[PDB]
Amino acid sequence: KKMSIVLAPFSGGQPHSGVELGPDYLLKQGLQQDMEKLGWDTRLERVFDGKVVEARKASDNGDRIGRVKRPRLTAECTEKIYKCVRRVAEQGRFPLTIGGDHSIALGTVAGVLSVHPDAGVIWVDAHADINTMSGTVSGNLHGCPLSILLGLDRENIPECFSWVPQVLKPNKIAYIGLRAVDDEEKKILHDLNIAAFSMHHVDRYGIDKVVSMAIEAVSPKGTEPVMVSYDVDTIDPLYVPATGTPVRGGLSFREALFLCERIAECGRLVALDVVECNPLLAATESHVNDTISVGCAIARCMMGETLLYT
Amino acid sequence: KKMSIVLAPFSGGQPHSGVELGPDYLLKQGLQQDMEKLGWDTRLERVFDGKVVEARKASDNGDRIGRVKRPRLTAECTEKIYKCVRRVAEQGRFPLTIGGDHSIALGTVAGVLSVHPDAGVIWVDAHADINTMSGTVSGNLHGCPLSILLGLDRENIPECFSWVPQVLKPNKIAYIGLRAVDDEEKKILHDLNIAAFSMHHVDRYGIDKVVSMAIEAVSPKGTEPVMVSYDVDTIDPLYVPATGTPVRGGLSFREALFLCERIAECGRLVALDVVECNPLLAATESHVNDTISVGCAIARCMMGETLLYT
Amino acid sequence: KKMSIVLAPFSGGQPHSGVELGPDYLLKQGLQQDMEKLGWDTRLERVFDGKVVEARKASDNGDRIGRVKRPRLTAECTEKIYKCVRRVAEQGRFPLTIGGDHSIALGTVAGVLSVHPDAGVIWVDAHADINTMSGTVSGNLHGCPLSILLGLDRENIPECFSWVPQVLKPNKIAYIGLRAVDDEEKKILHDLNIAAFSMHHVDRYGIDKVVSMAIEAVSPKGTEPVMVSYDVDTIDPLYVPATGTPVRGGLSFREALFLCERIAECGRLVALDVVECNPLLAATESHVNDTISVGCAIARCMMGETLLYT
Ligand SMILES: N[C@@H](CSCC[B-](O)(O)O)C(=O)O
Ligand SMILES: N[C@@H](CSCC[B-](O)(O)O)C(=O)O
Ligand SMILES: N[C@@H](CSCC[B-](O)(O)O)C(=O)O
Ligand SMILES: [Mn+2]
Ligand SMILES: [Mn+2]
Ligand SMILES: [Mn+2]
Ligand SMILES: [Mn+2]
Ligand SMILES: [Mn+2]
Ligand SMILES: [Mn+2]
Repeated sequence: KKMSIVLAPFSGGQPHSGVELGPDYLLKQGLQQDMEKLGWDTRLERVFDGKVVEARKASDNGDRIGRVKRPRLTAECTEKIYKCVRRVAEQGRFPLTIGGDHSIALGTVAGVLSVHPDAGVIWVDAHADINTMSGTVSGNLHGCPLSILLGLDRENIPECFSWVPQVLKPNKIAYIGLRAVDDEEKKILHDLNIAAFSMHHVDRYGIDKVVSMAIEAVSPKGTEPVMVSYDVDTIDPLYVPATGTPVRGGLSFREALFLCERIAECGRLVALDVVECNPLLAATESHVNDTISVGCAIARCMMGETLLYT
Repeated sequence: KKMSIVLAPFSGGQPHSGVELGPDYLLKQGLQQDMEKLGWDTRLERVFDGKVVEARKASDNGDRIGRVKRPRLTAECTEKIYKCVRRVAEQGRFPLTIGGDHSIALGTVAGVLSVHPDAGVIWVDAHADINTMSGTVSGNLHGCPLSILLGLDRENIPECFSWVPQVLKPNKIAYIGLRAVDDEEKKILHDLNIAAFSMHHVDRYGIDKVVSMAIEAVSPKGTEPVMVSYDVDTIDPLYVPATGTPVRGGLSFREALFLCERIAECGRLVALDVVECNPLLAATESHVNDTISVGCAIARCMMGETLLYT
Repeated sequence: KKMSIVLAPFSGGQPHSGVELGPDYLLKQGLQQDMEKLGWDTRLERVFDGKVVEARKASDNGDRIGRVKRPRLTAECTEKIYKCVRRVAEQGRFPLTIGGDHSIALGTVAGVLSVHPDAGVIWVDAHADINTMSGTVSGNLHGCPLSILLGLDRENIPECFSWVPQVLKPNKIAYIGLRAVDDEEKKILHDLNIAAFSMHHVDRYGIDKVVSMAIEAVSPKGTEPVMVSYDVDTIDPLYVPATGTPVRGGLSFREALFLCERIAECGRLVALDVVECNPLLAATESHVNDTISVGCAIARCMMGETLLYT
């Protein structure tokens, strides 16, 4: 029962700067003490200095490729997270990565699937994050990780991303909480028949059935390892206000945590990302604490914490 | 795929004046662009000038019949909406009427059922709006449309309402979201065995089962056209604050829209009313935008918009 | 159909003083008029003066036994509530007790089970309130009533509590809404196999199934009388803000009341406690009204009020 909290304070996948402060805020809330309190032998893994990275991030506007912003910086930092996560998993430890915007999942998923090729991926997000290099309108890379991981539109992916191992297939990723999918992304999920459970399915079937369907969708043999990449904006902005891309009509605080308890319950969780916490994008300090405490709650519930005896 | 957005800026069915500004606010939010964006060939239909109507509304206190307020003005304006909606439906276009208080449904339902006599009616509301002429305590006509449409207490309905065609029967109307029913109304729904699904049923069975039961209740042959008259106060005041009669414990933003997606999904929706938006009864501007954006969201979801590919 | 509203303005079971004002606030909201309006012949029963009790409560810090605070005062006042409630039930009236912190349930449950030994108990709370005398960390007695009622850790219960009749067994108590259970309490519910339905079960099965399971858990013959001890902090703080121990992720306003309607619906409710309303712990006056109105709503729904005809 060993764990490595991989710190990935990266904001190059999007415009707003506060998101790279996420790792520190979670740790200040006592994230590591909570994990140890849950019986986990933990250790921190700093992939790179967030200030040094943000210094180059906010200054280097020339880092572009058409509409795509900061492909170079993102490719570099993401490769490092990949190496770190890959290493943590090979050492037999559970990698719990804290972001940072969702572009870091390019390295986390790559790292985990490199050690666990049969691992399924449950993407908890209000967004599909699967825009292609030539299809993204905003050019914000935190909304394109899955396209790169799946090797879509390879005829347009930069050479600086050639390091990304092609280990994630479309039948091994399932979404939960979708409600702000771009038309290009819609076509993509449809053409590739990717298991996507929107807020419609949650409202229609209830969170429990959706989580079960999501686990089943990526676990054919019913024995595969499972990884969860958790974007906090999946949770309704009234619970998680401090985030870059909030979308109305998300999961309630209860569903957000119940989902974690159901996953932890299956016992095959092998990795977890908690991304998009941005303390700066908070109206009041109650917005900060409410968002950061949610990040730690997700971790605790994912990692074993229950309401009753266990 | 032709549509006519019938503008019905009427507030004579209740005390507060801002409700007649609803049509303009929705259109300012881009309601028509959204409908066209959904592939609808749309056109606007102005039934009457809202300012001219409100001028007479706020001044003519003498327009009364006992407890009943503004029966004359309501009868006149409502007959016009009836003629307009009837015309739009005969022209083969989908009439999407924006209010305005709910007294406008006297003309919308009358107009639609006059062209589609087998059409079922789903009344989404926190209230039953079925008080009789001699039974209403407030005298606000927006809470009596269904009594007049059903021909209840005819022995007390004014001659100025004699224009209302008797085309709606009790087994063709189903409620969703009820939670503020007057005792007289309770007796009525019971005696007439009207399909009424309260917040109790939503809490008990879930929104999906309730919508299904509501569609089935008014669609015996399973092929009848369906009309939805949507009062925004059905949605909990914390999502739709700018409204005249808010009632605690309503539908969540998600259920409010999921209901629309389920209806649009059956493919037999033939008309839609979106009523009771009152921008003036908003604490802040965030209350206005939150309420008006909800009105447009209902329209989009009712008219075909989905979270995933379709 | 006779009822006695037992007033129990006690705050000695916890630190904050405003909770003893609950009874008065509910009554000011028209609690008694509501009950009579529901056809109940009601009468008030004042067990003791709240000011006199609070005067001694806030001054006598010496009233302690280790970590346990105010065991003497709590034992005395609680015995009185026991005598009063026992009397009301013997007179054939329904005892609706208003608190006051939850330590008053030591007298209410004792009083009711003394007349109805087969009565089941449904404890609606975010907390288990079953800490033992020697196991409580805070020493606040409102979090220990069930341990004393069940006769747990009797080897450590003070003589001033020897008056408590041992009439409640572990298979006759079922919880609903748990989400802040102490580790010692967890072990206890597990070892005694007490039916405990946490927010997990509500999120997993829905409120309706949970209420049904709770009623079944304490009603083996399916004919036993049922008593509900309702702690308002079970409801999410965003609906019930004015309370001493709010916990995030509670029941929605709708579930909180639906639960009441389902219970009232079985027809075997024999007693009800509505505890922990503290008007002083309110940010604004809207926090007060929102909390107090909830208390009265619980009463109305428990006592027969429905959304439709009945
Ligand atoms: N469709 C948008 C969404 S980006 C969402 C990023 B994330 O899911 O990590 O908040 C885009 O491509 O900019
Ligand atoms: N029972 C009330 C309710 S009026 C409700 C109007 B509407 O449902 O359109 O907000 C009355 O008769 O005044
Ligand atoms: N575990 C805490 C909880 S006390 C809860 C009291 B009440 O459920 O009535 O709000 C303790 O022993 O102080
Ligand atoms: Mn994301
Ligand atoms: Mn997102
Ligand atoms: Mn209405
Ligand atoms: Mn209404
Ligand atoms: Mn309690
Ligand atoms: Mn409690």
